[PDB]
Amino acid sequence: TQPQRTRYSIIQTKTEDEAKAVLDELNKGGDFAALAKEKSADIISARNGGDMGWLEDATIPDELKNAGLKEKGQLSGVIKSSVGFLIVRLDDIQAAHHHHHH
Repeated sequence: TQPQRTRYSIIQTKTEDEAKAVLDELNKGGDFAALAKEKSADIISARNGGDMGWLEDATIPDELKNAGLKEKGQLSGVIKSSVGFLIVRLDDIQAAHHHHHH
Protein backbone atom coordinates (compact mmCIF):
# COMPACT_ATOMS: atom_id res chain seq x y z
CA THR A 1 0.00 0.00 0.00
CA GLN A 2 1.79 3.07 -1.31
CA PRO A 3 1.00 6.30 -3.23
CA GLN A 4 0.55 6.32 -7.00
CA ARG A 5 2.44 8.96 -8.96
CA THR A 6 1.42 11.41 -11.64
CA ARG A 7 3.51 13.44 -14.08
CA TYR A 8 2.03 16.86 -14.61
CA SER A 9 3.17 19.52 -17.00
CA ILE A 10 2.13 23.05 -16.11
CA ILE A 11 2.82 26.51 -17.47
CA GLN A 12 1.83 29.98 -16.31
CA THR A 13 0.39 32.52 -18.72
CA LYS A 14 -0.01 36.28 -18.34
CA THR A 15 -3.70 36.36 -19.23
CA GLU A 16 -6.56 34.14 -20.35
CA ASP A 17 -5.67 35.38 -23.82
CA GLU A 18 -2.27 33.76 -23.46
CA ALA A 19 -3.87 30.59 -22.10
CA LYS A 20 -6.24 30.46 -25.08
CA ALA A 21 -3.25 30.86 -27.40
CA VAL A 22 -1.53 27.98 -25.62
CA LEU A 23 -4.56 25.71 -25.50
CA ASP A 24 -5.42 26.49 -29.13
CA GLU A 25 -2.11 25.02 -30.24
CA LEU A 26 -2.25 22.00 -27.92
CA ASN A 27 -5.84 21.44 -29.06
CA LYS A 28 -4.23 20.17 -32.25
CA GLY A 29 -2.07 18.18 -29.89
CA GLY A 30 1.31 18.54 -31.51
CA ASP A 31 3.66 19.85 -28.85
CA PHE A 32 2.89 21.14 -25.36
CA ALA A 33 6.56 21.34 -24.45
CA ALA A 34 7.05 23.98 -27.13
CA LEU A 35 4.23 26.09 -25.75
CA ALA A 36 5.72 25.71 -22.30
CA LYS A 37 9.12 27.17 -23.10
CA GLU A 38 7.96 30.11 -25.21
CA LYS A 39 5.24 32.08 -23.39
CA SER A 40 5.18 30.55 -19.94
CA ALA A 41 6.63 32.32 -16.90
CA ASP A 42 6.99 28.76 -15.63
CA ILE A 43 10.23 28.42 -17.59
CA ILE A 44 12.32 27.91 -14.45
CA SER A 45 10.69 24.48 -14.76
CA ALA A 46 9.05 24.89 -18.20
CA ARG A 47 12.50 24.56 -19.83
CA ASN A 48 12.08 20.86 -18.96
CA GLY A 49 9.28 20.81 -21.52
CA GLY A 50 6.67 22.08 -19.08
CA ASP A 51 7.36 19.03 -16.95
CA MET A 52 7.25 19.90 -13.26
CA GLY A 53 8.24 16.34 -12.47
CA TRP A 54 6.64 13.24 -11.00
CA LEU A 55 4.50 14.08 -8.01
CA GLU A 56 3.09 11.51 -5.63
CA ASP A 57 -0.64 11.18 -5.14
CA ALA A 58 -2.02 12.97 -2.08
CA THR A 59 1.09 15.17 -1.99
CA ILE A 60 -0.47 17.30 -4.70
CA PRO A 61 -1.19 20.97 -3.86
CA ASP A 62 -4.85 22.04 -4.08
CA GLU A 63 -3.99 24.14 -7.11
CA LEU A 64 -3.43 21.02 -9.25
CA LYS A 65 -6.18 19.16 -7.36
CA ASN A 66 -8.57 21.41 -9.25
CA ALA A 67 -6.92 20.50 -12.57
CA GLY A 68 -9.04 17.35 -12.78
CA LEU A 69 -6.42 15.60 -14.92
CA LYS A 70 -6.65 11.91 -14.03
CA GLU A 71 -6.94 10.52 -17.58
CA LYS A 72 -3.58 10.32 -19.36
CA GLY A 73 -3.36 12.33 -22.56
CA GLN A 74 -5.82 14.93 -21.40
CA LEU A 75 -4.52 18.44 -21.98
CA SER A 76 -5.84 22.02 -21.98
CA GLY A 77 -6.64 22.34 -18.32
CA VAL A 78 -6.93 26.04 -17.57
CA ILE A 79 -6.69 26.86 -13.90
CA LYS A 80 -8.07 30.29 -13.09
CA SER A 81 -5.92 32.05 -10.52
CA SER A 82 -5.63 35.69 -9.51
CA VAL A 83 -1.89 35.51 -10.18
CA GLY A 84 -2.64 34.41 -13.73
CA PHE A 85 -3.68 31.34 -15.65
CA LEU A 86 -2.05 27.96 -15.28
CA ILE A 87 -2.11 25.37 -18.05
CA VAL A 88 -1.98 21.78 -16.92
CA ARG A 89 -1.15 18.75 -19.07
CA LEU A 90 -1.00 15.05 -18.26
CA ASP A 91 2.31 13.55 -19.25
CA ASP A 92 1.87 10.10 -17.71
CA ILE A 93 0.12 8.08 -14.98
CA GLN A 94 1.76 5.40 -12.83
CA ALA A 95 0.11 3.26 -10.18
CA ALA A 96 3.33 3.22 -8.12
CA HIS A 97 4.66 -0.13 -9.38
CA HIS A 98 4.82 1.06 -12.99
CA HIS A 99 8.52 1.49 -13.79
CA HIS A 100 10.43 -1.61 -12.76
CA HIS A 101 9.32 -2.59 -9.28
CA HIS A 102 7.60 -0.57 -6.61
